[PDB]
Amino acid sequence: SFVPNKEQTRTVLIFCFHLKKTAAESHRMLVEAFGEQVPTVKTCERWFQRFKSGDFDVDDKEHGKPPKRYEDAELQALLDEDDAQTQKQLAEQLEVSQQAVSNRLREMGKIQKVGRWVPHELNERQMERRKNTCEILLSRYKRKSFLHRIVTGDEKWIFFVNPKRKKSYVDPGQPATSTARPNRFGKKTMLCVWWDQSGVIYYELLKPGETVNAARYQQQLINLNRALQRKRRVIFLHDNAPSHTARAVRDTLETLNWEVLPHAAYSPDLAPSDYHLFASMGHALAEQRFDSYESVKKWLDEWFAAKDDEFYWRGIHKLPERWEKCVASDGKYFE
Amino acid sequence: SFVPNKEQTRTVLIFCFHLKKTAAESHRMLVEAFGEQVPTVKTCERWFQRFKSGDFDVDDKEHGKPPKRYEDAELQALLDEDDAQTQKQLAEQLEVSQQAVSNRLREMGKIQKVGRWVPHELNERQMERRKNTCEILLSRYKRKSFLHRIVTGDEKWIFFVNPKRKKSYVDPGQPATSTARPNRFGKKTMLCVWWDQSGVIYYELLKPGETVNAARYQQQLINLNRALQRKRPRVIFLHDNAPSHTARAVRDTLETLNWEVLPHAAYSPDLAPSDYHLFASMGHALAEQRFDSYESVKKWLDEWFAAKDDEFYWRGIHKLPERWEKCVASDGKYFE
DNA sequence: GGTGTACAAGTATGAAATGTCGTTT
DNA sequence: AAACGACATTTCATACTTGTACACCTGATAGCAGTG
DNA sequence: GGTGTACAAGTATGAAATGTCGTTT
DNA sequence: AAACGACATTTCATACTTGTACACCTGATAGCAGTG
DNA sequence: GGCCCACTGC
DNA sequence: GGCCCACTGC
Ligand SMILES: [Mg+2]
Ligand SMILES: [Mg+2]
Repeated sequence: SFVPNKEQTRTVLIFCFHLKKTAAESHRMLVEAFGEQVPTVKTCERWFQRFKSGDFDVDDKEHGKPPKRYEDAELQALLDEDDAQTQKQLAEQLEVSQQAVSNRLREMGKIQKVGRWVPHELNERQMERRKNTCEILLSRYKRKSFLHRIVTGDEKWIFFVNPKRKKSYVDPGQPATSTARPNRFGKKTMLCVWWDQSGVIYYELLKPGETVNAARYQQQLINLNRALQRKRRVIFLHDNAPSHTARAVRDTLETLNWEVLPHAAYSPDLAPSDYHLFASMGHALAEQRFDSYESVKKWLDEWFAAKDDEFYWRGIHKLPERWEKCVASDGKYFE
Repeated sequence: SFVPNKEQTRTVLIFCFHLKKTAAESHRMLVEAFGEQVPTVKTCERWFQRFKSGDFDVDDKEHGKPPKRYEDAELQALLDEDDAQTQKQLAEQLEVSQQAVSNRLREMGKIQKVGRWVPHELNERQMERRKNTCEILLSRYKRKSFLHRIVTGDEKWIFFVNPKRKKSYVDPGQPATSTARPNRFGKKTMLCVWWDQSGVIYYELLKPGETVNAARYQQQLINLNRALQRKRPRVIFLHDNAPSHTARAVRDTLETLNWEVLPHAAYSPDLAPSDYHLFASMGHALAEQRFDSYESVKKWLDEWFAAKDDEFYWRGIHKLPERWEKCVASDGKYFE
């Protein structure tokens, strides 16, 4: 009460062949073993031909199949036109189903990736405006590194709670751990902070209802210089905010005698405070909660000092790497 | 020419056995065929034992293997404690590697899902406050459906651009189509809109710098009644507990019109038809939409309301008591 | 509330594998 | 006997189809301060 | 760059499979 | 001869390991209007 | 003197 | 008859 499959049967024909048996001889032995279920003599005679040309492959040669409605490169053509396109959209153009393409994208090497966020929709001018700033700063950097003289800063919000969506490992069809959504008008503090390649220099922490006026910003610049003179020419870089563009402050920047660096609009990607310093903070801020304003300050103090010096230096000195990219992108958002 | 593998060799022993051959006879035939590469007589004798107990499995019985460091349910225990946990965190508790767990989660049925967002962190009171509203409305619905008499509305923002992140199909290591982030202070319009199970009734479209005061909201309620009287036949009003809505000023106007206000708990957009149904549908139709002007918005709305079935609006209103039951089953909590 | 992707099971394709039977070696 | 040639008949991976599970979306809380 | 998940290639486990050789049927 | 028993020897899926590719995160644009 | 109104970038 | 709270929910 054993029935052999196709493969096992063909192996036995290899065996008989190597035993110098004749085609029909073998067939009679197959029946002596397995009864009448086995193949005709004619197929035994055929396999013997294949063995006489040393083809001991037991698997079938690949059978007929329906021809393809479209080809791999006919789909590839559509992805080069437009990377981000729904499977039903592609399917309509190829005149096949959604499910059809689903497979072919995995028969090809493809995967789904998510569209990276960028700060702004740029003008044709805004680009070349950006491209020039970078170009001109690269010229000057090559003549001499002035990055050891750079002091920068920017202002940024810090919420007392920073919820993030959880990710649960659970059987399919089960729900995940839901999270309670952040109050866009919950408790928060504007952090004004300026820093050298050495470390942080000085910073303030504004309670909401203390707006940033040019009048405030100067007062911060004085207390900045106070700190800078006792903690350490100077080269200033900061975003083109209206408190920063204030004529009031541009006088104060001459009086201090700090050279303002040229900076194009909408370039937080070229603002060390933004791309490096605050970015690091973003991770350390996840799922954090604070009682009070001194709970924030206390956390900051520990967290700044906890970093290397090599940290701060690194983010400042990454500038000219980025300036080159910016120039290579004709002013566009590189990366 | 040809050397046979383990499986092919064992098949031939099945063949010899069925040919009533002796163990050692078969072995001699194996060598006659394939030369001296084949197994000993002793293994042939063994396989014959297995065939005598009808075991014609050719694959090995599964070999020895290193014993498990932890068991499936020892990991399962940790996921019941805390669904959302990183592989390195679990790995530390089991005293195994991250990569180890990666596998065992797929050896088990598991997958990673994202934590659904909910409107608010609720109090113990806020829950039962909500649970009662639902409970009391279910009592009344059972006595008679009053949902054909319901007129509800809410206010919501509409941005002139609504960017969404693209998703690219591309070889691994290639970038995806990046897309430019929305300006939180770009052009926008507050949409104030009220609607019956029939369709939309009336709506206004505020330019920013026209705040919603109780004084405005009454003016909208009048123009609402103006519009409503030019359609239909009592009325039952439902709207979110905003301060313009809670205004004593407006609560007088709601008696004067003689519209019964429905009780509604705080922080329940999940029990607000305008929110969960009407606006939600709009959210999709608003993706990657751009507008020139305010009439561009109105024009799009007009087409888009009328384009819907009646069956649409009705559905969302009548889905209420389904949700009230869930709310009660959750002891007031956010039934996802 | 609506959309997008993948798994499942059904269905044609069509050349390779198989079977039938008079003829050749 | 044993193999063959020419014909009809059948097998099965393939490249699609329609039906459908289910992950994840969607709705949920209004800016400022400069300059001209 | 920081974190989290999955794909490599190397390495032990250990019982099932194999081999050797005097002994039993 | 053929099969066996008792012993030494070897095979291989398995359940881990460390090394590493790479997807996706992170930073970027300040509320209102009631009531007591 | 004042206020407004329309750009500008954070 | 005017304005600054600390609450509140969208
Ligand atoms: Mg800034
Ligand atoms: Mg509302």
